[PDB]
Amino acid sequence: HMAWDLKVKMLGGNDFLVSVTNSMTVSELKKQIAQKIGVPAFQQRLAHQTAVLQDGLTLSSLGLGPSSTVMLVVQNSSEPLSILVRNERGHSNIYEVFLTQTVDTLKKKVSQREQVHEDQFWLSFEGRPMEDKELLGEYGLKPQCTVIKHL
Repeated sequence: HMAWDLKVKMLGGNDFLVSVTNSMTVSELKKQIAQKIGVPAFQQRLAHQTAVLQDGLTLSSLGLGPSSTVMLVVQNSSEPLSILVRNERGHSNIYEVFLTQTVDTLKKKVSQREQVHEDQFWLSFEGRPMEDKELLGEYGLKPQCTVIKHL
């Protein structure tokens, strides 16, 4: 699958181009947009002549081509989502979070939900340790993902 450039229209009038392939998912496309412009993936909401693109969807399945324009919309406030947090016992719990929030907020929530103090446990996602000040969206937090609680 030869790589071809794609035209992306950033609401406001600005447009650019990023190289993609016929068999590239929407996640990888938003990642390339993050590398080109700097807006993180979780803030990217994409639309192709008002069709709403979903992560995990081949560009060929959408039929869009190197004369097709995609509208990009940054989501300043994302609607909430649910994630799972295991323990040493492995019992997953449900937590409603916003991707624009800090990990310290989640640490406070689980800190008052299990009584463990903030400075006695640390959270990890996909093996990557979650920083205390970083936004959750910078970890690629999908709905119903599993966040692991340590210590």
